[PDB]
Amino acid sequence: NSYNTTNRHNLESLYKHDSNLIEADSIKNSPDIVTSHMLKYSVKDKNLSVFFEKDWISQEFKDKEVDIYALSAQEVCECPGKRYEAFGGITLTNSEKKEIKVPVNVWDKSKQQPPMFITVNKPKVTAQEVDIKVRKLLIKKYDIYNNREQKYSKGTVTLDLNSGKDIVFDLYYFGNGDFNSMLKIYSNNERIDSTQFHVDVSIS
Ligand SMILES: [Zn+2]
Ligand SMILES: [Zn+2]
Repeated sequence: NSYNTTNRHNLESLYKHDSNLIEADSIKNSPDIVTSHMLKYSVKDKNLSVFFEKDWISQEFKDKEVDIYALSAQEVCECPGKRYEAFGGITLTNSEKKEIKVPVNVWDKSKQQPPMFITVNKPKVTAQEVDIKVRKLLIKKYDIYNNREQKYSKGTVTLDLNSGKDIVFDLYYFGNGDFNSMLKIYSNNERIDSTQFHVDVSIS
């Protein structure tokens, strides 16, 4: 069920510690040899492999300066670590780093809550960036993944777009139990206009 302590613990650990988060501005990919569903980057001192769902997404960022905002998992192999993998999280760089406050509407066990917000400075952001910033907020404010009282067990993060298209994320999706399994959902690298949507969260 959604009351599995291990999974809740790993899901929380994944979104709580910034250690797992890879944030880099105006970066360009390494001229390495890659497949058609990935792009190798060198962020900080780590080697990062960014995977995408479709093969046409790669071509769009190749040798172009991009902004990265994605969660990552350590790839385990018989070599000197430093190998990390992430899904999506890429958008072309931008000179308009202006601040945008995305309204976050939380329904806490049926009760409407006071207006909350998350900030982003890209005019076009990825769903993943929004989902990450929201979950960090819910963890801090409501402790939705707690393993002592386990007050919460169901919830959804809904990106309510003005274009009649909704992106839904289940706050209690554990994949198979591994981080890459939990992060694969962001592989579509879907992006959206920062000012054309708001967030609706339901937790119980
Ligand atoms: Zn709405
Ligand atoms: Zn709508």
